[PDB]
Amino acid sequence: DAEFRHDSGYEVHHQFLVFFAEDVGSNK
Repeated sequence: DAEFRHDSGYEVHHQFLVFFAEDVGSNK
């Protein structure tokens, strides 16, 4: 219950998925 009880927003914790995101998408 309450699997967001911290208000983290997000956390990839992997510069591989994000690495893809940054390259493939113009997110940043």
